[PDB]
Amino acid sequence: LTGTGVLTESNKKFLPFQQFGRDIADTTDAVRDPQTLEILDITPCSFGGV
Amino acid sequence: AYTNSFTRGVYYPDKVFRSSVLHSTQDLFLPFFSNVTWFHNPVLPFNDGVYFASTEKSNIIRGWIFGTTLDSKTQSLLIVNNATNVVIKVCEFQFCNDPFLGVNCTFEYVSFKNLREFVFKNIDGYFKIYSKHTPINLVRDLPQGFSALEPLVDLPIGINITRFQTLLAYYVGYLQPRTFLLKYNENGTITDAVDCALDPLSETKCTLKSFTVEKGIYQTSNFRVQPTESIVRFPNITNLCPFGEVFNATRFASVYAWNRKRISNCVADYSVLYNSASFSTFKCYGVSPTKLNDLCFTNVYADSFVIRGDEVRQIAPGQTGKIADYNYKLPDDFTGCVIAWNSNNLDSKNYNYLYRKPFERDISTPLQSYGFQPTNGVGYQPYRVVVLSFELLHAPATVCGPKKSTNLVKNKCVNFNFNGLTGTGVLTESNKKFLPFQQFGRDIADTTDAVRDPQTLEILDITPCSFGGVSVITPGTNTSNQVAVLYQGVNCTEVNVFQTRAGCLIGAEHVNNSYECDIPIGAGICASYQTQSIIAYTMSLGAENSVAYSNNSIAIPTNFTISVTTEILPVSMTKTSVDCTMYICGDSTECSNLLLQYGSFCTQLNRALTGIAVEQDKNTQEVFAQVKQIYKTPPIKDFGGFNFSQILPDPSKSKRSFIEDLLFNKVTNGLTVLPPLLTDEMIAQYTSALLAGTITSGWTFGAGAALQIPFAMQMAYRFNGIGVTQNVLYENQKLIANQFNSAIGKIQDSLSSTASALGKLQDVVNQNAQALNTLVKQLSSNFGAISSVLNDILSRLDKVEAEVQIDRLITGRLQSLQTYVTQQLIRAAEIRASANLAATKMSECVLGQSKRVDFCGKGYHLMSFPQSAPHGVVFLHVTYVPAQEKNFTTAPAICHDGKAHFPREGVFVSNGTHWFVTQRNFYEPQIITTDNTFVSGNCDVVIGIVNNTVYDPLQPELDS
Amino acid sequence: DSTECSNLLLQYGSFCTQLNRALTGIAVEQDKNTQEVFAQVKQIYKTPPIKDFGGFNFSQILPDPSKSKRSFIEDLLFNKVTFNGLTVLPPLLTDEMIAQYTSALLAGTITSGWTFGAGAALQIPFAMQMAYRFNGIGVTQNVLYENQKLIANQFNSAIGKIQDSLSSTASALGKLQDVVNQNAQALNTLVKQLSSNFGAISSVLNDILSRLDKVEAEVQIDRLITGRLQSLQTYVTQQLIRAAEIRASANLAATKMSECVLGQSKRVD
Ligand SMILES: *[C@@H]1O[C@H](CO)[C@@H](O[C@@H]2O[C@H](CO)[C@@H](O)[C@H](O)[C@H]2NC(C)=O)[C@H](O)[C@H]1NC(C)=O
Ligand SMILES: *[C@@H]1O[C@H](CO)[C@@H](O[C@@H]2O[C@H](CO)[C@@H](O)[C@H](O)[C@H]2NC(C)=O)[C@H](O)[C@H]1NC(C)=O
Ligand SMILES: *[C@@H]1O[C@H](CO)[C@@H](O[C@@H]2O[C@H](CO)[C@@H](O)[C@H](O)[C@H]2NC(C)=O)[C@H](O)[C@H]1NC(C)=O
Ligand SMILES: *[C@@H]1O[C@H](CO)[C@@H](O[C@@H]2O[C@H](CO)[C@@H](O)[C@H](O)[C@H]2NC(C)=O)[C@H](O)[C@H]1NC(C)=O
Ligand SMILES: *[C@@H]1O[C@H](CO)[C@@H](O[C@@H]2O[C@H](CO)[C@@H](O)[C@H](O)[C@H]2NC(C)=O)[C@H](O)[C@H]1NC(C)=O
Ligand SMILES: *[C@@H]1O[C@H](CO)[C@@H](O[C@@H]2O[C@H](CO)[C@@H](O)[C@H](O)[C@H]2NC(C)=O)[C@H](O)[C@H]1NC(C)=O
Ligand SMILES: *[C@@H]1O[C@H](CO)[C@@H](O)[C@H](O)[C@H]1NC(C)=O
Ligand SMILES: *[C@@H]1O[C@H](CO)[C@@H](O)[C@H](O)[C@H]1NC(C)=O
Ligand SMILES: *[C@@H]1O[C@H](CO)[C@@H](O)[C@H](O)[C@H]1NC(C)=O
Ligand SMILES: *[C@@H]1O[C@H](CO)[C@@H](O)[C@H](O)[C@H]1NC(C)=O
Ligand SMILES: *[C@@H]1O[C@H](CO)[C@@H](O)[C@H](O)[C@H]1NC(C)=O
Ligand SMILES: *[C@@H]1O[C@H](CO)[C@@H](O)[C@H](O)[C@H]1NC(C)=O
Ligand SMILES: *[C@@H]1O[C@H](CO)[C@@H](O)[C@H](O)[C@H]1NC(C)=O
Ligand SMILES: *[C@@H]1O[C@H](CO)[C@@H](O)[C@H](O)[C@H]1NC(C)=O
Ligand SMILES: *[C@@H]1O[C@H](CO)[C@@H](O)[C@H](O)[C@H]1NC(C)=O
Ligand SMILES: *[C@@H]1O[C@H](CO)[C@@H](O)[C@H](O)[C@H]1NC(C)=O
Ligand SMILES: *[C@@H]1O[C@H](CO)[C@@H](O)[C@H](O)[C@H]1NC(C)=O
Ligand SMILES: *[C@@H]1O[C@H](CO)[C@@H](O)[C@H](O)[C@H]1NC(C)=O
Repeated sequence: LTGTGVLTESNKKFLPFQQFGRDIADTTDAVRDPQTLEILDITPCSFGGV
Repeated sequence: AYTNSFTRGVYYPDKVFRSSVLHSTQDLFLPFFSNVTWFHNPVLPFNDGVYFASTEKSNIIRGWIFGTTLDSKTQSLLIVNNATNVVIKVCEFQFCNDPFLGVNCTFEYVSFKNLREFVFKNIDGYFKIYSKHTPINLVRDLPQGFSALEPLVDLPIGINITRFQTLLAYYVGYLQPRTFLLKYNENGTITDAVDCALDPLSETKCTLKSFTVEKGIYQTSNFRVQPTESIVRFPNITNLCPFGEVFNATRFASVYAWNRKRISNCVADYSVLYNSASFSTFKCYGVSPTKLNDLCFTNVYADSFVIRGDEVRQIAPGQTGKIADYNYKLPDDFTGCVIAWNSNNLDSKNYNYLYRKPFERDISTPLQSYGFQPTNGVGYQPYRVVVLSFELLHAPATVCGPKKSTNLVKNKCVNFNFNGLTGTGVLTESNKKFLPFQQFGRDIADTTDAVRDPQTLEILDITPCSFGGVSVITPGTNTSNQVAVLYQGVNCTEVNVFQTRAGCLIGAEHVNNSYECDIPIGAGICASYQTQSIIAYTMSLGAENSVAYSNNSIAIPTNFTISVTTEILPVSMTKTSVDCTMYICGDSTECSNLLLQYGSFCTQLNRALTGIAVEQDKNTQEVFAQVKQIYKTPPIKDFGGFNFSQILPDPSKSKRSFIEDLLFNKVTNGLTVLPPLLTDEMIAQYTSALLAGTITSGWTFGAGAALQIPFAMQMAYRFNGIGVTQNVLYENQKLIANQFNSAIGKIQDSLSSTASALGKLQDVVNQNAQALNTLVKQLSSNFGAISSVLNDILSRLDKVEAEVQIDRLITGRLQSLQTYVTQQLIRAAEIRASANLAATKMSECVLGQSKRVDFCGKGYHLMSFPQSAPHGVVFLHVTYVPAQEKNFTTAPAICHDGKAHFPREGVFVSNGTHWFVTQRNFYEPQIITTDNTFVSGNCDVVIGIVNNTVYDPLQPELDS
Repeated sequence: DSTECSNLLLQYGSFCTQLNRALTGIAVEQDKNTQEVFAQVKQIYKTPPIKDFGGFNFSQILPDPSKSKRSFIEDLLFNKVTFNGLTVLPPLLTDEMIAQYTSALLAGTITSGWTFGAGAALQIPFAMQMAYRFNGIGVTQNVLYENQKLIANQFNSAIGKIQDSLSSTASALGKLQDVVNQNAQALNTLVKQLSSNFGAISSVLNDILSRLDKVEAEVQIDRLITGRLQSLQTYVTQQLIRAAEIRASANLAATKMSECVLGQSKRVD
């Protein structure tokens, strides 16, 4: 799973087989690190009109 | 024996956490309420995958052997479990169907009180196990309770499965490819499920993607009568065509004088041609060669000649060269196959094959010829050629593929093939005057719409197999799980049961009572859930009422309710803009450059959506900013009893009022929301400014600056503005305050009780969220591309093919983004009409009092108080409604000295013994006087005039 | 519904679902338009047995019990106004129930003044009601009653001229036959676009599937799906913008039914 974002360590309890989580519609909102099994909330990298 | 699954055997489809939100999925699942087979071991089929369960207490069942063969003949899987450990094998087993228990190579792997439950499948070569444990207290049935099964095996073993056997009472059922809905809870566990394909209720739950579905009608899917049988029809000719001559002729033509043979009146098995190794090429140009045998041809022509290998490639549409310029040429939208083979042994020796419009031929001349020795090189060699040019089905059929033919069974829905015209439909006799040369006829759609039968030569009409939507009637999951289906338009003969003019209604019960509508069905039919069952009936258009009319009968209202008829208007969308290139391309380079080929679309989309974004600030400002100052409230609240304390700002609150806060509570990437120019805090100051003005100063702050006036003196304007003369406020002042204050109470309760009160805004927030979700979900749509993940094109294809696939995905996303912006624009017209309507209500109905009947809420209108709400506004329209009345006797005028008096305002009425003038909208009976009335003319021209006496207010001053 | 095509239409994502939903939205918007226009009445006010409305003869515009039970002028109107995957879904308020609902609106507008917009329907004799109309144009109601029999003959004569105008001239129903023709043109265009090649080898999908293997037919069918889908989006977008003219007309009609029917309006012209 790939993208660009701001990673924050996060309080969400994924189940022992869940690798990922998703928002209201498809967006991969969080992930488990496949080294130390903590959960990281993936915030979008900031963007906006100049 | 057989037993009930209830809902058992659901499993986690994806390794995806979701927090308390509902996923719609499609997989091999055990269907709901399916008949589970019970067992007390035998070999069994595996079917489309398995659900299994063992009730347990003494550890008797130890796993399975699966396979195509379920033992070591071929594709087979020993799969053993012993508590925390599992063992798997594939190379040929030493034991038979099981080992004993306590009382050329490739692969292997290693890893009542209770119920142990399992699901087994292979997808994409990955064999799966999903599994569960639970406590229980019963052996003889499966539990009526829900718990999903969790993955423990996921191995790309590639072995297919069609059989299995148990190792060791126990239960089995077979999975079906089905859509399901899943209730992932706040912790990402599946806590409930729906098999969408169980029943009309479950089709409704999946339509809404929701475990609860409201009372209503839902278009769950479409129904079509399936084909009962296949009808195949061809002219009954047993003759076999001379391809065995044509492809074997002694000499083929020299191409300048190319041969043409008409082929006719036969069967022709083109698979004999296609399956033959005799042909070096067999290219086809309006047909694929497998399909030739399924068709019948109006004419066939073998054009034929011999040509050199360097020129065989000229024999195609669009070509040019020494053959294709003049010797022999094809129409560029030709239909047929071109068949050729190297023919050194069938043309070399030699030089006789001479050479020089579409299918033109000429022989006038010093013309050239090919030299063909047996020593010629591969491109230099002779090749024999046939062009099978095919005529088309717009004419009598003549040469057919080698198919069966059938009886001509009418009035059934059938698949039909006539002469190679395939289709599905209901065939019938017809009255149609076909001319002796016509084979078949067409709709305005160009689709066939009558056929001559090729065996009897009779004329058949062809009609579509009966079809319509599958609207579902659910009472609300709250009140019932009993559900009924309208099959739209279709007659019930093709499908308790009932027939509507809107189609066939199933599971509902017909009723003769004229009840009101509750769920609408169609063609005047509605349903309700009643003592229980789903009844369906011809709706009453509300109750019936013979109005007590006469030439002299009038119902003056003796009393009113003041009321707070809430009216709710969207006033913006949710202000959006899109970075066109982050949406279309994720800022990825190749796509960002391909979008430049399209030019101004990104810009006119940004310009459209900037138009939208400014229009939303402009709506919000043209609605709320209708006053040039924040007017602010007094510290005192001496409003003559009228208790705004829930609609004015709470100074301890953002500084919303309480009812604004109830409203704000009950309502609930490349894309960005852009914040409104007025923040929710500014909006609340502005709705407070409007409201504080509307309280302290009334309409006047629309015109000048706010002119203050006491609130009990403002209502005494609004009462005159409905022709209710203003003492009818004061002589009821505290009772009106109590009705208003109580009604404001009922508004808090009404809004607290149901989201159906907050309908339009909660709908618009859902339309915006739905449109933005659709636009987001569309990033995952393929549009015919190899992937919807753009990087998985760019990381995988050669750059020419990548640009082809990405140009398709861009064309898709761009058409989808244009569709979205067009949706946003059309919706922005809907919302802008609402915003100008809101601005007009705020101009006329807040900053004034609209005389537009039923424009403000639903009564005679006094005033309204705006309240902010997300992306919208709420008007608390304080509409006066008359609500008690009496029968009285009336006349249009009253005589006195033969002069007719008429009422200045109000109407004449009597209780039966005394005559009065009364204001139009409240029973204030007044003694009739010159002050209430005006003279005109004489009585005689007026129908329904009455005699009376009229009081002259001077008479006491004459008497004194 | 050919499986060799529908698997390819599912690759075009939420287009097909949102078009079904957009047209379902339009269809529910029509029943909504029809209730928001006509269903401004909560009880069927039923016409009285005797019809002595001062002289204003409504027998042309009230239902005829011998007949669907439409009025005479509705039968003039119903005379003068005139399957390949398409459908029409019936109006929930049928052309019959609409004849009752318009008979209620009209029976209220006759028997009960403007009151039935606000309160219950409070009866008021139709002669009495016209004073509550003449005052709404700043004409004193003596100018009604001292002309009562004349205004009856004028209204009855104008109803005469309406039956004559409508019976003579089909283009009196210009907008309705224009909207029916617009939908019919849109549908027949949408249907002719089923036949348009779009650069595929055929006008008819079943011919393509009779003729081609499902590795080549893919390309032809993709062109035909793309063209048909573009024509269906073009159709639905025209139908949505047309539905915006219809819905502006429906809210305008609902407003005229609120103010011109259930009331009066001082909005000049
Ligand atoms: C039909 O007539 C045209 C001339 O009107 C023929 O065209 C000539 O073909 C010879 C072939 O050797 C060429 O050398 C000439 O240069 C052509 N002339 C022109 C003006 O193009 C044509 O070949 C004839 N049709 C067929 C089928 O042979
Ligand atoms: C008009 O209707 C209101 C109720 O809507 C009447 O108010 C009630 O008056 C009686 C005493 O006469 C009280 O017992 C009730 O509690 C009152 N109800 C409320 C909500 O205050 C009112 O009296 C009626 N007015 C006339 C003149 O009949
Ligand atoms: C105006 O209405 C509010 C409630 O909407 C009244 O608030 C009540 O005030 C008394 C005295 O402080 C308390 O005993 C109640 O518990 C309050 N009720 C609520 C729901 O907060 C307020 O008193 C009213 N004032 C006037 C002048 O009518
Ligand atoms: C019609 O209204 C009038 C006024 O309210 C009533 O007339 C009065 O009736 C009382 C007896 O109930 C007499 O003492 C008064 O002298 C009457 N007033 C006048 C001015 O004569 C009349 O009773 C009412 N009739 C009905 C049927 O309600
Ligand atoms: C109103 O009262 C007058 C009398 O005050 C009635 O006039 C009589 O009408 C009849 C029939 O037209 C004549 O025969 C009499 O000669 C008239 N009398 C007078 C003195 O003119 C009149 O009919 C009454 N109208 C109503 C509607 O009650
Ligand atoms: C009200 O209008 C109706 C027509 O809608 C009139 O009925 C006609 O009456 C004439 C005689 O006056 C008959 O010859 C016709 O056959 C009737 N036409 C129909 C369609 O029934 C009716 O007479 C009028 N009544 C009044 C009081 O004006
Ligand atoms: C199969 O299930 C249906 C209910 O869905 C039931 O009526 C039927 O009797 C069952 N058959 C067996 C063999 O259990
Ligand atoms: C399960 O059985 C295997 C041999 O089949 C053995 O190696 C393993 O230790 C056993 N584990 C348990 C938990 O019994
Ligand atoms: C293994 O396969 C070869 C052919 O690949 C065959 O000659 C041999 O007999 C086979 N032996 C066994 C034990 O399968
Ligand atoms: C599984 O089935 C396919 C045909 O659908 C076949 O080609 C394949 O060989 C089978 N798998 C094994 C392990 O033989
Ligand atoms: C989620 O699980 C924790 C224990 O791991 C539990 O305390 C909590 O109540 C659960 N969440 C919900 C919404 O009940
Ligand atoms: C074809 O059908 C006709 C009757 O329609 C029959 O006379 C003829 O013998 C049939 N053909 C053959 C080969 O029998
Ligand atoms: C050509 O003739 C041979 C027998 O000499 C025959 O087998 C073959 O099928 C013929 N060609 C065709 C197209 O039938
Ligand atoms: C929904 O449930 C509530 C109780 O939780 C009940 O009061 C309400 O009447 C139900 N809804 C309907 C439409 O009956
Ligand atoms: C329904 O179909 C039958 C023929 O199968 C026909 O007799 C009947 O008239 C039809 N009814 C309606 C309402 O179309
Ligand atoms: C409805 O009423 C008709 C007579 O008007 C009667 O024939 C029919 O049986 C009734 N049906 C029901 C379900 O009551
Ligand atoms: C009015 O009075 C009549 C009898 O004169 C009665 O039939 C009718 O129902 C009454 N209507 C109302 C609104 O009370
Ligand atoms: C009112 O109606 C009655 C009964 O129909 C009738 O006798 C009377 O003449 C009518 N009066 C007026 C003024 O229309």
